[PDB]
Amino acid sequence: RIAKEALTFDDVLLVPAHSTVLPNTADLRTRLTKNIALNIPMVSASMDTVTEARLAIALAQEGGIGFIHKNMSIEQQAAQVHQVKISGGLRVGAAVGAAPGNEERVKALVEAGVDVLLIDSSHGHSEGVLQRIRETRAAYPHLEIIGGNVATAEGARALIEAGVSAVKVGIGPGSICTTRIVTGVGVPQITAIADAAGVANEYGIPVIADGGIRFSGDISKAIAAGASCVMVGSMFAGTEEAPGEVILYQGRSYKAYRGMGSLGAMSLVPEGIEGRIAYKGHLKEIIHQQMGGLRSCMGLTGSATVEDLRTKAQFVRISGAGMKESHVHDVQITKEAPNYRL
Amino acid sequence: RIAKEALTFDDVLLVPAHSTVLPNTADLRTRLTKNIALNIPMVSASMDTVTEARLAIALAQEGGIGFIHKNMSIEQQAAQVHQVKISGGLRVGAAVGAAPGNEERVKALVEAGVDVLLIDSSHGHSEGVLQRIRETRAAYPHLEIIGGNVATAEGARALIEAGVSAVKVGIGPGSICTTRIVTGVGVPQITAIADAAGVANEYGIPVIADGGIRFSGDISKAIAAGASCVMVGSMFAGTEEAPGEVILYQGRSYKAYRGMGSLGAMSLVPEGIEGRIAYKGHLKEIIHQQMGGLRSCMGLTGSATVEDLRTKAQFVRISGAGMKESHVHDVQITKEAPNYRL
Amino acid sequence: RIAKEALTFDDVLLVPAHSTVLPNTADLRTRLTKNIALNIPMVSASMDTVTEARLAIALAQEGGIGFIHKNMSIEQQAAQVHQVKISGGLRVGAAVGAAPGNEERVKALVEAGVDVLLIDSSHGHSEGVLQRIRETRAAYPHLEIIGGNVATAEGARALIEAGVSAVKVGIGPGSICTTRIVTGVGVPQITAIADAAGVANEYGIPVIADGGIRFSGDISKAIAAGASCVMVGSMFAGTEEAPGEVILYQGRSYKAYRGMGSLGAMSLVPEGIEGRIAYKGHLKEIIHQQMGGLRSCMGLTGSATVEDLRTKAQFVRISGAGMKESHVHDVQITKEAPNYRL
Amino acid sequence: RIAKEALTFDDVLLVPAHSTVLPNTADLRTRLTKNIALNIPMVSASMDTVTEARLAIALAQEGGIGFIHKNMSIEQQAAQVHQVKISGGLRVGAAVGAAPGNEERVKALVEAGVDVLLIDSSHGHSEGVLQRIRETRAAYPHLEIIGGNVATAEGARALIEAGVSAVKVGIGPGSICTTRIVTGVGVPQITAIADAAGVANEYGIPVIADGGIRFSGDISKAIAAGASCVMVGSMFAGTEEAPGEVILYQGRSYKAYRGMGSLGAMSLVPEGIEGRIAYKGHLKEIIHQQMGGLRSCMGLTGSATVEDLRTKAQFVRISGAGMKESHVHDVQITKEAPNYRL
Ligand SMILES: NC(=O)c1ccc[n+]([C@@H]2O[C@H](COP(=O)([O-])OP(=O)([O-])OC[C@H]3O[C@@H](n4cnc5c(N)[nH+]cnc54)[C@H](O)[C@@H]3O)[C@@H](O)[C@H]2O)c1
Ligand SMILES: NC(=O)c1ccc[n+]([C@@H]2O[C@H](COP(=O)([O-])OP(=O)([O-])OC[C@H]3O[C@@H](n4cnc5c(N)[nH+]cnc54)[C@H](O)[C@@H]3O)[C@@H](O)[C@H]2O)c1
Ligand SMILES: NC(=O)c1ccc[n+]([C@@H]2O[C@H](COP(=O)([O-])OP(=O)([O-])OC[C@H]3O[C@@H](n4cnc5c(N)[nH+]cnc54)[C@H](O)[C@@H]3O)[C@@H](O)[C@H]2O)c1
Ligand SMILES: NC(=O)c1ccc[n+]([C@@H]2O[C@H](COP(=O)([O-])OP(=O)([O-])OC[C@H]3O[C@@H](n4cnc5c(N)[nH+]cnc54)[C@H](O)[C@@H]3O)[C@@H](O)[C@H]2O)c1
Ligand SMILES: O=c1[nH]cnc2c1ncn2[C@@H]1O[C@H](COP(=O)(O)O)[C@@H](O)[C@H]1O
Ligand SMILES: O=c1[nH]cnc2c1ncn2[C@@H]1O[C@H](COP(=O)(O)O)[C@@H](O)[C@H]1O
Ligand SMILES: O=c1[nH]cnc2c1ncn2[C@@H]1O[C@H](COP(=O)(O)O)[C@@H](O)[C@H]1O
Ligand SMILES: O=c1[nH]cnc2c1ncn2[C@@H]1O[C@H](COP(=O)(O)O)[C@@H](O)[C@H]1O
Ligand SMILES: [K+]
Ligand SMILES: [K+]
Ligand SMILES: [K+]
Ligand SMILES: [K+]
Repeated sequence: RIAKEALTFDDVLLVPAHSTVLPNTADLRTRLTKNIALNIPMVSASMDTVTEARLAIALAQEGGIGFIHKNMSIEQQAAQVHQVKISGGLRVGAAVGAAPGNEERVKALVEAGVDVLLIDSSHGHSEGVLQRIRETRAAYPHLEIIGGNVATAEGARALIEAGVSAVKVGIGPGSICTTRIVTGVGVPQITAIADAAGVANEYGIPVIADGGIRFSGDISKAIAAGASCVMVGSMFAGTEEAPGEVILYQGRSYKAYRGMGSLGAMSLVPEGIEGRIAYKGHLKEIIHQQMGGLRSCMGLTGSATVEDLRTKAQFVRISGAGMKESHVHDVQITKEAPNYRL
Repeated sequence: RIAKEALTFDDVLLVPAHSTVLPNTADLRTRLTKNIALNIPMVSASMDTVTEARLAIALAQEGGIGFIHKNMSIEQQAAQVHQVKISGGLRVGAAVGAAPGNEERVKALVEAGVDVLLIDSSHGHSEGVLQRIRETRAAYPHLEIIGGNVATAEGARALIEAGVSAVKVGIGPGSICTTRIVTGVGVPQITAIADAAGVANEYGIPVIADGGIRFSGDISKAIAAGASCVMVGSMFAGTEEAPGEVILYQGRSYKAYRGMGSLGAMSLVPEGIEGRIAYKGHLKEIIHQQMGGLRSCMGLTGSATVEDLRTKAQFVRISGAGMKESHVHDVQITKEAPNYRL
Repeated sequence: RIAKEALTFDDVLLVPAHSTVLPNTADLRTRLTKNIALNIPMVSASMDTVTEARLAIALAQEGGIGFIHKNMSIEQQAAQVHQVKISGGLRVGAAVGAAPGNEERVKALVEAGVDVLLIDSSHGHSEGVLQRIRETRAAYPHLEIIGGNVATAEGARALIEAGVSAVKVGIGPGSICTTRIVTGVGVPQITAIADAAGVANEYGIPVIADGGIRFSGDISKAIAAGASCVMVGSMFAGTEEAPGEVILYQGRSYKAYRGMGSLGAMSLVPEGIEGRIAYKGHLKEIIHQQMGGLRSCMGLTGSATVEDLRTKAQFVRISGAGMKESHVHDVQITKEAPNYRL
Repeated sequence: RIAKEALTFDDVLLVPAHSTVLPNTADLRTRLTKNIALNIPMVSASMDTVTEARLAIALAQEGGIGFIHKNMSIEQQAAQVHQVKISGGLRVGAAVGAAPGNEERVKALVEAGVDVLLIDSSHGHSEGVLQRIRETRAAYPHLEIIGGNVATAEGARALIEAGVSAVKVGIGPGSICTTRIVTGVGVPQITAIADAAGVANEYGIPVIADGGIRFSGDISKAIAAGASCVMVGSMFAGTEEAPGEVILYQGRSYKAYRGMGSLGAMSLVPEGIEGRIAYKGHLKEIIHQQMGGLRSCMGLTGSATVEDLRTKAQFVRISGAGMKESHVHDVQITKEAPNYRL
């Protein structure tokens, strides 16, 4: 009944190794799905405070892909997909529910030229969800389909066998998620990525690490645990291109950020809250900061490619003291850096 | 892929043992490099807010050695080395980059009478860095050369085999460093010292523990894990002899302290920040405090020599509760001590 | 020798009156000097953290004029003046000292086409300052000269009698100034304006209210008290156009802002300090907000032009309680406004 | 029986005037007594946390005089006076009680060459204090005697009529004093000075403003109100030269500072408390800063000598808002100044 210990980002560090890679020469290309490549390993969450066309365009220009959220009419969703397609033949994705009734939406989104369809659910291992993956595969046998979310070996296998092109991993880790507290269920994200990747590696199916990314080092750790890219919410929330107006509070600027299972979003119990995230300027500058840290990791681990980081890098386990030593400590900071701040 | 647990200072304590050593009779002499001795096991970081000639002189007078930083013209660097040499034939060191183009600088510093040359890099296990160690060895076969930084057995071996006279250990532990967060890579300092020393002990090569020293007890722990001395930044920052003017803020005095990979220092992503450190008066008084604690450790472990502490002392692992018991607890402090303060 | 009570902004409120004026039909034009008009009643402080050519340009574009600070070589200051002169036909000022030896600097600035010359001093009623004004007026009979700073009727009188085209008013009210505290000398800014203006109005010489403006209401009050326009430092510090780079601190953005009598700026005791001011975006937007508050004021007072506000608006004296009532009270602010911020 | 409003420092500001005076040409000389001059207008408080021989010497060197406290044996107090007398030809004072039985102590201090004798009491208008002054004047007709403390014209009158060479002014304004709170008695320090001075000026007897000085502006105001010099306790407490050792607390340095009517000092109810004051360095440097602010004041008021400031400078009454305007406001201080500190 007690399966083992499980670990997340702040429980591990990566081991530096012999390297003939310099940061500016590391190759950040990776896979999102079996047949869709990315130039960087970053995708945006399908959240109404994160991804509509405007953010999807910016992110695609930088080499990632956005997933257009489903809190809008079918017509609006397809129009937003279309807009991204007609902006330079940029790749775009779109989410739909794992609930019956959604066939219309999927059709309109496929007709609109969507590159990758995401069946996002909080329980990718629900039979219901698997069934809707199977029917979607049968109806669209050449559509790249992302399923999840799962946190286990068996959950990944069940998704792969139902027909998905990629497995999405994460139950409960999101900055705004309260699932693990509200229900008591979830698995710490590093362990969850590795167990899922362990299985998915065998079908050549990529794993997307969704949730709980805060610092650029978490991106390196997620990928080294077996993920081919990461999906991020709070890190992109607050950018100029994210949906929503700037709000001024106590001398600062913010945009609204909320879980997709929060009361305001759902519009009988919520598994997310609503909050505010600091305004951060252009997404592009954030991506440069985040990829800067990753490139640097790849230099420190002698990882030439994302694949090298994903399959050959080592970790050590650390304690609470190890983590405090890792952050800045014993000094009063007077000038933060754009990749390290309150 | 998951190598093991790793530990830093606040995860361990040293075991008291039978002793015929009194604090005031302990012998603090040690080695910096294979052929350079120190009277105490302390060296100063090659940082623009820590070591120029003025601090290098004071520290050499107390029995350590300063490493003159490289953020100044070649001419200024050599003049600062010279100044330390003409101040009583005191020992001095100097840092250079591990980047091509630096041959000039090395030459000028050797001509200026530098005792020990430091190739400081954030990734001592980069092929590039090893190559520049090899060329420096070939060009100057009798120059004591320190290389690093590394955090592993294999990293130490690679440095020793490339020609270094000492191995420097530390990736990410520095008070002002954010490498471990920004990249996700690093190893907790105690484990890093021991793995490096494990290998280096065999070539008779000393290990320098660079970073994350906060209290005098960390010096004892670093040495007991296998280091022959420690390199310290924040502990010496703020002294009268450290570079920079005093700044008054909210009733207190400070000097600027910043990482050498911070934006202000580098003048595309930073792996340090900028901060302020409390003014602490004369370096000499700080050294007396810090060596006072070490001497006392050597009495409590029955260590006659640094070598005895480095090779025969024992540790125990402790928890978070163990560490809280170790600090002052349950009492409102009204009079701090100079070796224990906010 | 305790003539009278004296008042500043938070001591008074303006009385709403019969009006046929609307915010948008208010006429904002006014005088900076005897022979220089402005489209809006605002000038920038001659501080090295406020006005260089770039902010001078933006402010001119909007209807104001900037004063190029003197903390720079004569040639640098000249190129700055010329740079604004050639940017779209724009007016510009520059500041010099009343220190003897300033004759060469004055020449360059004049030869660079400067529209107005500020002789700025903390003590305009100083005989030495008066002489440099006489000497300057004799040498350049057609040069608009601003003299100050004064805080009295008799000091106003002395400056005008020496030849100034405008009297600048303010001793120690500045956000960053400590003169009142360190010397015990000065006059609350509304009384100082009215006293100076009583006199200068006899000569048709305009008064410039310099320092202590924080809210748009302060611009209204300063003008209703007698000034023809206001000079501001902190209100424009932190704008993109101001000199200095952005500093990230505790999750917010700032630029440095310091007094010209602070230790940093001096390189006798300092009479200012150094600080940081929230980054505010483009000056344009600050000016729009500020002037919106002044137009609403004019609409509330039946003041059609600046001159009507300056000579016919009435005031009431309030207590600390009236002031508490004037701010927001008894409610937790959740969304602030671009003209009302922490 | 509610004669009048009464004021202290933060109630007033001094009026800038026509000036041919510069800070550096200001003449700081003044009188402590009828027949004792000083080069600067500052004396030290006769407190066991402020003045012993060491601070007396430093203060004399700089142009002031210290009053040796009486919390010590008669012989100890004598050796203290003699110690200052033999240190470079320096003036010195010593304090005694108005308690009967003080005749022997007075003798020793006189025989040790004390230049001035302070009979200090919290109630100079006490008949017992008046008698001890008469008795003392009768016994030592040539001895400069300082009498006080008083807070009125009539109390000033009584002391002079008993034979004092100087009237010391202050009931309860001291940083560490609680007399006003515990007894309900006293007078705001500017009104108290002016009232006392009105009278003493009729006799050419100087007034000493004792207590409540915090900023250099307060020294200006106290002198403009009538005093010929100021007496300070907290402003010199915490200097190296003051008695007591340095206390480290919460990362800063302090010395103890306590009222002479506090429980600690008494070994009837206490009328002071005990506290700590920031360590400030060498007295010399404090005095340089303080007097720099006074010279700047003199330059602002056209006051060439102390006597011009004391008899011709004008004041305005301000509100809490004027006072808020006089300090730094609306900006986060990042570098304070040695004359303007938290
Ligand atoms: N990753 C997470 O931990 C997490 C948790 C909760 C919500 N969310 C997000 O917020 C939104 C909320 O919708 P939702 O309920 O997660 O999915 P959903 O789209 O409302 O439901 C889809 C399917 O999930 C299945 N399911 C089975 N048990 C549960 C359960 N206990 N809780 C939730 N679903 C179950 C069921 O088959 C259902 O039809 C989604 O967009 C998610 O991205 C994420
Ligand atoms: N000890 C640490 O954890 C650490 C980390 C970062 C910076 N620093 C300090 O700050 C300064 C910054 O310069 P730097 O970049 O560390 O060294 P550097 O002197 O700029 O670079 C020297 C060499 O490091 C090699 N390198 C390979 N991968 C990386 C990587 N991912 N990041 C950095 N270097 C790599 C490469 O061969 C390069 O030419 C140095 O003075 C260091 O002392 C220390
Ligand atoms: N407006 C204020 O309240 C205020 C106060 C202090 C400084 N400042 C600013 O800070 C900068 C520093 O210059 P500064 O200190 O004004 O003077 P300054 O620019 O160094 O000197 C100007 C002249 O002021 C005359 N002066 C006579 N007495 C005094 C006195 N007590 N204090 C100052 N000047 C006197 C004297 O003739 C001198 O040559 C300037 O840019 C000022 O605008 C402003
Ligand atoms: N300046 C002040 O406001 C103040 C107030 C309290 C104490 N102190 C200081 O603290 C020390 C303690 O001495 P002390 O308490 O002033 O007096 P003390 O030195 O113990 O006695 C001096 C004399 O004051 C006379 N006196 C009459 N009524 C009172 C009264 N209500 N309170 C005090 N004295 C009275 C009485 O003649 C007595 O002998 C001295 O060094 C004082 O300078 C100063
Ligand atoms: O309401 C919610 N409940 C639980 N998980 C959510 C909710 N909304 C979004 N998520 C998940 O949280 C992720 C973003 O996490 P973040 O990057 O830490 O902010 C999304 O990609 C979703 O998988
Ligand atoms: O910018 C930086 N990034 C990472 N490490 C740094 C940087 N600057 C200095 N260091 C390291 O931090 C050490 C000092 O650490 P400290 O003694 O805890 O302050 C130095 O000796 C360097 O090895
Ligand atoms: O160091 C200083 N001391 C006193 N006044 C200053 C100093 N520096 C600038 N000032 C004045 O303060 C003004 C700006 O005040 P603010 O608009 O309240 O920030 C300037 O126009 C100057 O008159
Ligand atoms: O215990 C006390 N009660 C009342 N006044 C005191 C006491 N101790 C000292 N004083 C007075 O307070 C002065 C110092 O005030 P300060 O300069 O504001 O710290 C001394 O010169 C005494 O006049
Ligand atoms: K660190
Ligand atoms: K303990
Ligand atoms: K209100
Ligand atoms: K002020």
